[PDB]
Amino acid sequence: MKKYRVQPDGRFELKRFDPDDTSAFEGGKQAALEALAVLNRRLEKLQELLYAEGQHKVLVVLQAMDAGGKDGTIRVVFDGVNPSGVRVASFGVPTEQELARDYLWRVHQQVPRKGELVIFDRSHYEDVLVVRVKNLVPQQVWQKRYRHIREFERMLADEGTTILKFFLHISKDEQRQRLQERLDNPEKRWKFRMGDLEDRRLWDRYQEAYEAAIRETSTEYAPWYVIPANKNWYRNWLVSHILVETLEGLAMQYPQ
Amino acid sequence: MKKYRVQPDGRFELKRFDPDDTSAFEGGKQAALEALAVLNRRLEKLQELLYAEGQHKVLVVLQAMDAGGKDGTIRVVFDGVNPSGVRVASFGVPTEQELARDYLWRVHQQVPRKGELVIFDRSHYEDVLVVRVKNLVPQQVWQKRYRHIREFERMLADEGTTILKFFLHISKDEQRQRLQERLDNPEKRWKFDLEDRRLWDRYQEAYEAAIRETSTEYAPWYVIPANKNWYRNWLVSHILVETLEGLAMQYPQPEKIVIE
Amino acid sequence: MKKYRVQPDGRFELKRFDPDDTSAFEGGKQAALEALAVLNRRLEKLQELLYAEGQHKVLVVLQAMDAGGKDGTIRVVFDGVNPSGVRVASFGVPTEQELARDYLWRVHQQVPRKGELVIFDRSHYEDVLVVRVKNLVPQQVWQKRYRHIREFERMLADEGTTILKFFLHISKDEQRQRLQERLDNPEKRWKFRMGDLEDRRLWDRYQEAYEAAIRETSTEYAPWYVIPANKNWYRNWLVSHILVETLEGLAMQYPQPE
Amino acid sequence: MKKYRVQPDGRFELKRFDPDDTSAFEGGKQAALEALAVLNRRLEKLQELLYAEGQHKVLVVLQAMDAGGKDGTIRVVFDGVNPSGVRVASFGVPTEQELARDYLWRVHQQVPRKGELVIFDRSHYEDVLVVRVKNLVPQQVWQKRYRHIREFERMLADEGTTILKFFLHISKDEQRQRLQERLDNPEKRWKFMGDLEDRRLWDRYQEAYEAAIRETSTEYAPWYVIPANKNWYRNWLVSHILVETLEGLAMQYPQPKIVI
Repeated sequence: MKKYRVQPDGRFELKRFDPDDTSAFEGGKQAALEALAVLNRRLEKLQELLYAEGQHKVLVVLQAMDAGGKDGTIRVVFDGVNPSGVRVASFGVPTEQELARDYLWRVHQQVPRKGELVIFDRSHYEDVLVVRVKNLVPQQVWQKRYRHIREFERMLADEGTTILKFFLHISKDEQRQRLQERLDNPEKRWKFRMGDLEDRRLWDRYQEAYEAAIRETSTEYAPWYVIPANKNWYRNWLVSHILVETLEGLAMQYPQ
Repeated sequence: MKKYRVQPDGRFELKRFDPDDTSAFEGGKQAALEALAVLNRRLEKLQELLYAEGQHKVLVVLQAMDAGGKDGTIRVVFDGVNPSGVRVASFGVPTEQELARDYLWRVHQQVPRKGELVIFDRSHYEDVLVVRVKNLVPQQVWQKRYRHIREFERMLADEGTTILKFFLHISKDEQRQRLQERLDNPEKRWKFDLEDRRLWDRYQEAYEAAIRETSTEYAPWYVIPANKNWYRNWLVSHILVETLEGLAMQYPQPEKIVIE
Repeated sequence: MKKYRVQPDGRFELKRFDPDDTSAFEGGKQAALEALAVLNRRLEKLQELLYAEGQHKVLVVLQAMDAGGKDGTIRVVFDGVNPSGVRVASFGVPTEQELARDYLWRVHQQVPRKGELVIFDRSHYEDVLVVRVKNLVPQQVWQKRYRHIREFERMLADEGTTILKFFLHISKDEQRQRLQERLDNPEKRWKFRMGDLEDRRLWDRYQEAYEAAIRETSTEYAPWYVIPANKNWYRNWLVSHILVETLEGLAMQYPQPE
Repeated sequence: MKKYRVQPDGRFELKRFDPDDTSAFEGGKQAALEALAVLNRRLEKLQELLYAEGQHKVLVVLQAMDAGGKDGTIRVVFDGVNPSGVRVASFGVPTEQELARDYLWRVHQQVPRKGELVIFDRSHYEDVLVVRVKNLVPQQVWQKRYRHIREFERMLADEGTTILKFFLHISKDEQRQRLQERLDNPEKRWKFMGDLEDRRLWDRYQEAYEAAIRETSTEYAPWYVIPANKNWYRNWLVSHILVETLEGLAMQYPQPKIVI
């Protein structure tokens, strides 16, 4: 709601958030899945209002550690929404043609148009996290990218884009459970490859990067939301709540 | 159930198909929504296998008269499917940058990649219908486009693309009901043209000719009676799930570890 | 030659520039055609060095009034340059697909990659000129675009893009001659559209827009250059001089393998 | 003039053309550089006619062995032409996002628009050469793309694209000097171990080019073999055939008293 919105004052500290926290919903899994169902219908009717009006642009950014629940959020929260009005843009490791330009070049290509909702499955923030943790570029160049993102997102917002960025917060031990479970599942053993366990060895470094990126790039036009994602039912409900409330705030109407 | 697949013999005539025909499903309406639901979940797990394997490409082409059920088919049949594995490419009237190249230029861009299922809301067949119906180009230039489409689809199929093209068949009277409902629907007045209705019979000759020419083995055409939304949604789901299971996809290999 | 660089002090005024000024070249048209040839040869060897090194990005922005000489600058200055290393990106009136996103969306797509030199035949500055003069958007929204351009260009510069922006300055009277000459040329009337005369009627409004745009967006990382373009020989020479000396300033080197 | 166009009869054999042939021009190295200059200038105003008319599309395909002179052809033949009307599309080794679709996906994106001349520095023919020589795909699957390209090029041509395809032919001995010359040039070594592996497979690249040219040579998209052992002769012949082809299109300036 407003507990998880980080304000643009440069005071954000990541240790003030617990991945197992569930204090916003006065209930358990069975009670939230009832609130998730009613929220999902409101999201479906809001998205058809967004597509019909065709004036607003909605950009949902999902960033999290590996197995943090990015795909789970996309699959569950946007169940039933019209496929012609929502699209997922995934930003993996860059190609040679994409590294030949600025890091914002490939991301700007996928910005939502009018009447469209685009979910960034990993976004331009990958260029201030994995590139910072593994030292793929000097510290001098990515220390300046904090200002580029603030101004790039400001340009989007001033031109009619509503920006929501969610950080799915999971604990270090919970990742050890999900990665071990992903290996012991035939139908999920394929997503994991042994190149994703050294990233876990740099757990503390990715958390300092996420703390700094959120402390710097969270603005009023593009706010950051920290989502405790140790409980899938609570993560799916809280992301659904914040997203639906912001869409109704736009006061959109069907064209006459 | 493959009575609705038209075979590559050049002897196809559309009037043999009745939009109200429902002879493939034994039962009524509500009985089909229970068979559709199990097909829908079979489709969801097949698509996750398509995304996981990452070797096949699935292209679903939807062409139909206006209000024929293209938007209804996409929303209902693909309800619940993972958005990261399915994408809708809508092809309206082309822009000046799209007319500067061939008509296949804008269509080829949206072709599915590996592990992806793409639904063509309209497709390259619009360049063998409206340009033929309204005589926007000479007959000599679009007559050759039957061969271009056959060979463009052959190139896709031979390079690992599974092509399914569904023509949602509705009657002329049923369209008059659906379009008038659009005017009397508060949430649907915005999508809504005398010229498309006035040229109904010509559009039927164009769709019949396009299907007669471009229906091949690697890219077959399916005629779907869409006068009853419940029957069209079940049959397209049946043909799609059957072709997806025909590809016999399997999960990839990881190539035990304690994480610690 | 530093007279034509407008400084980042927010007090640039276009009145102190004369389109007929030629004080940087101590000679005439014939003497400049010999200096242009020597500059053109240096540009050819510099562009192949840019392509060979493959690390720098060079973006040349050309903005000017109608018939101000943008196409003349592209053709003459880049005569002989290898087509594999230079590309022209023209930005006309936007499409509905291009208007569905931000105004910088279509411009960012054409940004040069490493080892490439891209000429913007009109650029994102059209969204603070023709959109400002003709009020295609409210004044509240495009006043914010001065900050977007400064920060978008800083993002490009910090990521390895060398930006050169040239404003070809022609007088109102000289444009009257070139537009009438365009009508009396069999091979050039096609360029003339009947909608080019309302812009001619808004001459002063376009000059206030260009003055404000240059005053706001001229920075140390993306500077503006005012080029007196009433004389094609002086316009072609001066743009060639600033471009060659800026490319040589990068001190690029050939990659030696092994 | 016409001795170098291979006719669409499926008969072409590459050993009939030798890179040292210079039988089409009467004169030496000094006489052709003036004939190249007059052809080059006429090309400059012909391209301005192509851009002004804005109705034709011109596609020039350049394929050749390594160091065969493709970049030299681009640099010299198109020296002075307005950059706003001609564009070079280079097709190197494919990326992952480009391999997820068909091999024609990335090339079809760069096809010339109306009023544009596009130079393909390498093209879709690399997908019937380097993948065939190095066995990146089974022999049965690339046997069919000969048919894909023939029909893809017809689709372009029938929709207003004038296609010119040039194969710059150099001998095995001439390449050995240029690769050693590139090694002994301070300003040119960067272009050069990955290039010497192709020299180990010289003959199989020549058989691949022979099959690709013999199969894909059509009356709508013809192949031209250019002896490129002599740079002065190679640069002149492509300029002659291309300028004659542009004048063959018979383009003219468009049509509209106003005073300011």
